[PDB]
Amino acid sequence: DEVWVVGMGIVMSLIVLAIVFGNVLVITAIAKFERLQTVTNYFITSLACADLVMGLAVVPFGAAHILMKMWTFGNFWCEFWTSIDVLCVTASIETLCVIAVDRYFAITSPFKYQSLLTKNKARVIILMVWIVSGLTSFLPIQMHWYRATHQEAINCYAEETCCDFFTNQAYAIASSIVSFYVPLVIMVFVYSRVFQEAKRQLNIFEMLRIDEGLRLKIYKDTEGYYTIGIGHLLTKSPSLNAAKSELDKAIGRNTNGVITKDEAEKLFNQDVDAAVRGILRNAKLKPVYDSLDAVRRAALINMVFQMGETGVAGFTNSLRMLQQKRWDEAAVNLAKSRWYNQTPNRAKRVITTFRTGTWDAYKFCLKEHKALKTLGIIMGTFTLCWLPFFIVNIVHVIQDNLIRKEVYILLNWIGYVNSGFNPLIYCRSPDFRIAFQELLCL
Ligand SMILES: CC(C)CCC[C@@H](C)[C@H]1CC[C@H]2[C@@H]3CC=C4C[C@@H](O)CC[C@]4(C)[C@H]3CC[C@]12C
Ligand SMILES: CC(C)CCC[C@@H](C)[C@H]1CC[C@H]2[C@@H]3CC=C4C[C@@H](O)CC[C@]4(C)[C@H]3CC[C@]12C
Ligand SMILES: CC(C)CCC[C@@H](C)[C@H]1CC[C@H]2[C@@H]3CC=C4C[C@@H](O)CC[C@]4(C)[C@H]3CC[C@]12C
Ligand SMILES: OC[C@H]1O[C@H](O[C@H]2[C@H](O)[C@@H](O)[C@H](O)O[C@@H]2CO)[C@H](O)[C@@H](O)[C@@H]1O
Ligand SMILES: CC(C)NC[C@H](O)COc1cccc2[nH]c3ccccc3c12
Ligand SMILES: *C(=O)CCCCCCCCCCCCCCC
Repeated sequence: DEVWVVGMGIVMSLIVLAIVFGNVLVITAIAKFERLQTVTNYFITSLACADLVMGLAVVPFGAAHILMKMWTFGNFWCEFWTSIDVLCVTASIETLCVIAVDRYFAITSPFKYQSLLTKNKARVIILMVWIVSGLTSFLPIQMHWYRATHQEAINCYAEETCCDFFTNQAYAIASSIVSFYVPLVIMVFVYSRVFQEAKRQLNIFEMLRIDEGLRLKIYKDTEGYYTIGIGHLLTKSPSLNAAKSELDKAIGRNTNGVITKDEAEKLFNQDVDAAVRGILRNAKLKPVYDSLDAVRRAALINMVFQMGETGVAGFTNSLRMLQQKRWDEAAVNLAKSRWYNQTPNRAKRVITTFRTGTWDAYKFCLKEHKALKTLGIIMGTFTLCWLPFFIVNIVHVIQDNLIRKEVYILLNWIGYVNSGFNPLIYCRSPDFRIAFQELLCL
């Protein structure tokens, strides 16, 4: 009975420590490491502050209120505490929604992924998020617009040891729509469009960038030959200066061995052009290529990049099956090669691409697309943690008392606890993971 309290107390204490520790760690990492000082990370910091305030100002007193079974901090702080609670939750979803809109413009911009905002404009957007969240959280609570007019509530308001958030229905509806449902619907809609855009960037360049790798500096390939970019061969000569000469002549400037990503892409589109002409001159590949759709043609080119036309022309049975659209059987045969034996992962992705005729095997391979999934995970987690709570606010406007007080409280704590997850979700990033382990003396 009572020993349960201590044990429940220690648990809630660890929840508070978890929220404060992890969010402190996120703030410190972005504030300390110049590498992590990006526009997105400024909004993340804003998100981390809302969760930090939840962990220090909201969760500790909510815990105490439950364990003591009464409010001991008085009416002033009950109303203040209540205001911070609503503020932090409102600012969180408003920020998440700003991240979605920012990522949408970043990913659709011709200067792709750079936010259209400067660091200073981002601070103003953040400041404006906290002002708007305050205007929508503190005003109604401090102006007493939220309060119900029935006696049980009136008693609780006057009662210094009672801190139950009894509200009128109009507030229950209006506040929950404006603070939560509006920015949630926008976030979800806009960030689903971010994924569609991200998916739509997948193409042969990205495919070979994932499968072969883009190298900005001259390197020796497996045969010892000087190569650059996505396996672009410069010369078979052992003279480096001979490679550099060919590189400069190809790129159109003094490179000194180093090229930009966009120049690697220029060379790659030429190599692709060359591969296709070669395929169309090869009696055994031409019929196959001719019959394939655009995505499977990228598959074939991918293989020609890796093994040359001859190597690929030797897949006589697989080529015939591909020509007939017998995809699974083609895949059975292709999986039985020295190719799949040597580069299984790459082969897996190309064969699967021959199976589906979509780019699905290349989803979330690129660091930037992985980063977009991380953000999507932050958003989805927040949604799943708070949605039940906010559904019950509206359900109680329709028919009150349908769901027990203890269930409603538990759904609120699922919301609270969410303030501890984002720091763990950021361990998906290699940059945060590196940042953290430095900060924790590893
Ligand atoms: C009243 C309660 C909530 C206060 C407890 C706050 C705790 C979580 C604080 C107090 C001291 C803090 C640590 C002090 C120093 C460092 C080293 C730093 O480079 C990374 C963060 C880290 C490891 C801090 C993490 C958060 C920390 C442990
Ligand atoms: C509001 C009360 C009850 C709880 C304590 C509030 C604390 C957690 C808030 C108030 C002001 C906040 C700071 C405001 C500005 C910055 C600059 C930024 O580059 C790193 C975070 C940092 C340094 C914030 C850390 C958290 C902070 C100190
Ligand atoms: C009334 C009390 C309890 C509410 C707490 C409000 C605090 C936490 C709010 C008010 C203004 C907010 C800051 C406004 C602007 C920035 C700039 C950005 O680069 C980091 C976050 C940061 C620094 C915000 C963090 C949270 C913040 C400090
Ligand atoms: O065979 C056509 C392409 O070959 C090179 O790129 C290859 C490279 O030969 C090989 O060592 C490596 O395993 O794969 C890369 C591409 O994945 C050429 O220099 C390309 O320009 C040719 O199109
Ligand atoms: C213990 C209680 C006070 N906790 C409040 C929730 O954590 C967060 O609640 C909200 C956040 C944002 C907007 C909101 N509108 C509401 C209407 C009724 C109840 C809560 C909210 C609410
Ligand atoms: C390496 O970077 C990690 C070493 C940092 C250790 C710092 C020691 C912190 C002491 C914690 C005590 C504060 C507890 C406050 C409770 C209210």
